[PDB]
Amino acid sequence: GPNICTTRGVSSCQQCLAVSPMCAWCSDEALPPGSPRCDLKENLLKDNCAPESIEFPVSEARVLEDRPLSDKGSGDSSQVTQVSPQRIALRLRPDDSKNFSIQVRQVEDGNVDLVFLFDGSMSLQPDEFQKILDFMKDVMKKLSNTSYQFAAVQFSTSYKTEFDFSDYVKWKDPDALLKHVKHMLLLTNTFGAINYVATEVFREELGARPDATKVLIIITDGEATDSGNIDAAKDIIRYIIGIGKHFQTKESQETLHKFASKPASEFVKILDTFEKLKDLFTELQKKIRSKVELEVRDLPEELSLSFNATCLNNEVIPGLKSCMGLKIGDTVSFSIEAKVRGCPQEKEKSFTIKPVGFKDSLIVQVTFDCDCACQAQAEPNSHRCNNGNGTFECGVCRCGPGWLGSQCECSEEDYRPSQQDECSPREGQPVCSQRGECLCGQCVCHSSDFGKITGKYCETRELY
Ligand SMILES: *[C@@H]1O[C@H](CO)[C@@H](O)[C@H](O)[C@H]1NC(C)=O
Ligand SMILES: *[C@@H]1O[C@H](CO)[C@@H](O)[C@H](O)[C@H]1NC(C)=O
Ligand SMILES: [Mg+2]
Repeated sequence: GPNICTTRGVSSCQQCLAVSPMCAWCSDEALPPGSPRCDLKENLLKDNCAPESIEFPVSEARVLEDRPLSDKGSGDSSQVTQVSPQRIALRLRPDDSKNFSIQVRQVEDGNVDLVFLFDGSMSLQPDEFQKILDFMKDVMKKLSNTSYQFAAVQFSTSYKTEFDFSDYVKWKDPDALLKHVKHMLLLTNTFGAINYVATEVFREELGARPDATKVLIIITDGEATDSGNIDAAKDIIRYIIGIGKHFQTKESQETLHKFASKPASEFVKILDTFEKLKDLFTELQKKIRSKVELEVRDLPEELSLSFNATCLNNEVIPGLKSCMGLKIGDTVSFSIEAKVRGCPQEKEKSFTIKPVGFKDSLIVQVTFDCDCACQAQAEPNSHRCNNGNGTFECGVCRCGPGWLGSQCECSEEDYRPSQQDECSPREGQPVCSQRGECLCGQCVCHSSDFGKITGKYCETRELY
């Protein structure tokens, strides 16, 4: 029964491989030509393609490093393992896919680098401005003794770092860092302020931590007066907080979406008062370090990725990259299936899977199986191949220019042989008046020095 195998008329083992992860290739070389060479193992060794002449590579998943997840004792000595596993390897058939999983458990407070970017709008009464400060102060005083880090930037016409991470680290006095805040009282260059934060505030030189989560809390009082884009803030989690009379229209609220992360139902917050700032952050602080989101890094372009997530209570979520609502000690899982396209070239590739804001991350290495191991012992210009007119790799010939066939004997490109019997007019008659050979369901006429042989059946012989 012809399968997806065979039916392709494949002409080498690699093609045979490239058709499908199942299909297998024979190379007995002593096998009669009429037998197909690309089927499946338990159906191409019945036919006597001598066992072990068959090449049947299999994609496989091996686990390389497998840290256990860290129990509550979190003495950060040689770190805590918050991801298991974090390095595996994968060998792949042509366009194949194989399952594997990953577990996440937060064994730490959670490191965040938080930048307040607060408005200095001339629309602000001194009291309204003071509440924003007290808000920031109140946020930070609740977050003493945490893994938190704070920087704050006032912005108006200008952008000024009022104190950065390193300053918060060595002082830890929200009142003495912000006692210096003088009110800018100019317009609202939100685009510039955001770019300024993304490049100048989030600097390792200024106490910023690399792996720590990048969160931005933008507190504005009106629509931005500048233009542009916030491309550089791409990787910063951006909360935007519009306040006051200028966000009554649902229209005016939409302009804050460009600045804030997505979804905007989560990251855009509108208030009408300034008294709601106290009760605001209390509600927002919970979902900050609640959820884990998977970061995919240095990923190959030819790698299909489908997903499958387990979260709170054995819940099956197919394709989820983030289980939310979590608390320290809680474990989750993710089922991943990785498909590839074609057989690419480097055959060794490293890419990283990380949860956002973590040092630990699943780095998976991947090689690709594609070429049959029988491509060595290739024997170019093989005698079994019309003698030097083709290369006999793996029990089979594939040919040089012009020549074609089993061995490269059908030099004349004359379509597929179809029924062999084409070489003779009727059942009993021998093939082509016995002065030719039937090649690819066609007759090449015998060459003698006495006469030249013509005609579809080599019948006609003109001589000299
Ligand atoms: C901070 O927490 C540590 C232990 O968690 C405690 O020893 C210390 O007194 C606390 N100090 C403040 C200011 O919260
Ligand atoms: C998700 O997982 C199920 C089994 O858990 C599997 O059958 C399915 O193919 C997976 N879906 C995707 C899109 O990876
Ligand atoms: Mg304003």
